[PDB]
Amino acid sequence: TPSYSLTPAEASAVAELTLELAAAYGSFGDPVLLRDLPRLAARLPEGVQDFLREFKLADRHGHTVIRGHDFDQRRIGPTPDHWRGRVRPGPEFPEELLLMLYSALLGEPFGWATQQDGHLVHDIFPIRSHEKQLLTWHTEDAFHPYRSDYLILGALRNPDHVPTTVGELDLSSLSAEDIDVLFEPRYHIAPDESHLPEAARFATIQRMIDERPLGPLLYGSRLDPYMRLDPYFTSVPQDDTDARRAYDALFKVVDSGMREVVADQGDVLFIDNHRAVHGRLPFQARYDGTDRWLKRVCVTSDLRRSREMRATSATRLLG
Amino acid sequence: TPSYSLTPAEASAVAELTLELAAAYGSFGDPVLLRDLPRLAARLPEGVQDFLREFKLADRHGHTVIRGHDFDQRRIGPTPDHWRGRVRPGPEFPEELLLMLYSALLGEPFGWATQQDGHLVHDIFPIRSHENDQLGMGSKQLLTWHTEDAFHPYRSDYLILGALRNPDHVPTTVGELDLSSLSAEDIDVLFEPRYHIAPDESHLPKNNTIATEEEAARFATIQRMIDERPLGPLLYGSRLDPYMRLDPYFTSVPQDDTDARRAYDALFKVVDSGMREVVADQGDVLFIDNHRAVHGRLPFQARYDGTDRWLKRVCVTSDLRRSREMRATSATRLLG
Ligand SMILES: [Fe+3]
Repeated sequence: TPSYSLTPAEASAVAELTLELAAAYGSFGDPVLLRDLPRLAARLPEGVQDFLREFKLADRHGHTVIRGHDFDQRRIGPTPDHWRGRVRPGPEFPEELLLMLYSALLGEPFGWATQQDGHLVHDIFPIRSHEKQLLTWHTEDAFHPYRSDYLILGALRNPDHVPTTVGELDLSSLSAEDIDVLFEPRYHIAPDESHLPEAARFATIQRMIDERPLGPLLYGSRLDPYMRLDPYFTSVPQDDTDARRAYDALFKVVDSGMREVVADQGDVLFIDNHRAVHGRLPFQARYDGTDRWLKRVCVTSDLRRSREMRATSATRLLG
Repeated sequence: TPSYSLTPAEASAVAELTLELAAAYGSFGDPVLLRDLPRLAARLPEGVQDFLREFKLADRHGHTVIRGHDFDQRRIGPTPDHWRGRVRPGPEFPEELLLMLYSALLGEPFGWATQQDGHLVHDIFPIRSHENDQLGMGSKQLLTWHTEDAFHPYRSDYLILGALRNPDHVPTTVGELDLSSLSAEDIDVLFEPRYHIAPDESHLPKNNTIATEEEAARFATIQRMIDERPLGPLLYGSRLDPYMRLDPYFTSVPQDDTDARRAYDALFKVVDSGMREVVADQGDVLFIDNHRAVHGRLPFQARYDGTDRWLKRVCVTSDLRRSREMRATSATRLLG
């Protein structure tokens, strides 16, 4: 699994640009910043731009890491208690812009209007409110047609080196019979809540909600398939024994191949949501302000494909 | 409808940059060039970058034109007699690079394996043996307006057309949807899966091979579109400002569906009357949104003497991996 370790000169250049930008624009609420994102990402060190582009175009790896960023722990400040009510942007603005810059290189930043006030940059930290743990891995929003194409995970801090799980598909473990079956529309994948704590917009998912259609788990090339796998929300008709058998074998190949990948401070982990499932590992949280803190941006390759679920042309928020 | 006029200064920098990249890269066969494209595009004048980014993001206009490029006629040379058997890249390599830089700003360049040997930038000039054809390389026959590859799920999102020369100012026809000209009932019908769109014959899995497991699976989706003949909408996206897919020649309105026939006739009439003649003169680069505009071309008499109208064409996709099932490898930008 390829990775890129920045030089101090690269790390410094990245840090500098990140601060120059964090002072030129007020927030992501500025339309001009979202507009300038690709031009702005072009000022990043060439080696970093080239590394990401090769990852994008190779379409071979489920994840990659850019390591060795300079995240100013003094400036960033303590790990917050909650995301809500908290005024944006904070002192970690520079780090969020970086993740936004990387997103502009892979495609387009987008978010969920009902997820974290619809912030384009997501917070990942321990909260006592939302506090025998099961080890679950998944494709992000596997049911959704407009699910992320990439996930960007930038580690602001991870003092106890708490790993992220990430698993890819090994095709040589599956039979040609199972592969073909998985390519066919024989599986139900349930939606997810995120409700509470415009006629044509909401009535779009009402095909997946009312009718409940069957889709495939593998797609794309049959020699090197993409996948949509969330075992918790996956259903197979009882009478379809071939699909149940093939889904079982797919689960077993993916579960047994799960890797543990640590996003340490200064790392940015890139996950291909079509080639890799991922998950979280349970950990003891301190709540003092020194806890593990990651930021998260969802990337869509095709902004316009989700138009019908978006309030206007301009907004990058779905729902 | 917005356009961007280059200053002679901007046109000079663009030209210089294209010459520079033409010298530094071998051809479009070099995978480093395709990789470098967007970073390279960031070296274009900033105005142009802002203009195109605003077009892309606005998602409102069906077309735009960047006018006033310096296309050196002496360097470019005679309009070729055929695309087959040319040294590649030719002397017009700087212009082809330009359209590829532009496509990287809008999305990713891609091509069709069957089309002109899979060249990502392809030619639009008269070929004598193609005189009676209703195609791009024709001349005498009217190229009637349409959405490009209306049937295809992985059809172009955008089209980039650069005019190397147009001595007789032969216009490209382009038409958009005026939604206010249609009744709310008609729009609702056009939004529903009530229409059959036929594939162009170059897309038929029985036309191109096929034979062996790997290639059969590469046309499995098209094959089941042909076998099942699913009905689909002609208008999609937002009901307040919809995307369209309209190729009159390949559209079948089921005979029994009287509401669909009324709404289709309504939609056709609106688009046909709104048709605009847009002249892509020398140094003009035409951008067409394949989801908001149809396009065609008026008939013209060719000369076949090396002085004929010559355009370069790039197809742009917003999502290269969406068409992965139809591409031989992960790296290839050729469908089929
Ligand atoms: Fe997740």
